[PDB]
Amino acid sequence: RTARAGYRGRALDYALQINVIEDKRKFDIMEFVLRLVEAQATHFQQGHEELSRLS
Amino acid sequence: RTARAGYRGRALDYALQINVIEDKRKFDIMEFVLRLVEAQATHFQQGHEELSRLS
Repeated sequence: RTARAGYRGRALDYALQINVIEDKRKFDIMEFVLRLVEAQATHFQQGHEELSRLS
Repeated sequence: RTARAGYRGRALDYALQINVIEDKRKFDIMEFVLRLVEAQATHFQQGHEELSRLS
């Protein structure tokens, strides 16, 4: 009665944290390629902002 | 007489190369830098072109 109740208790958490990582996994890697190329656009704009003076 | 005469011509041939060297030193070192900075600027322009559509 202890095992069956606390195993039911546990199957819900395990269902919850699995359901969380499914959503989370896409969003963080997409955010990571997004924040990466922001810094790229920002690094390349710094060398383009002075391209006119340098020419 | 022929030793003194030969010292003088050989002194003119050193004197001429010493003008040639002074411009050679100038334009290779001035050009080396001027190529580096332009090509450096260029990778940032090409970057920025994309990376602003990607932004």
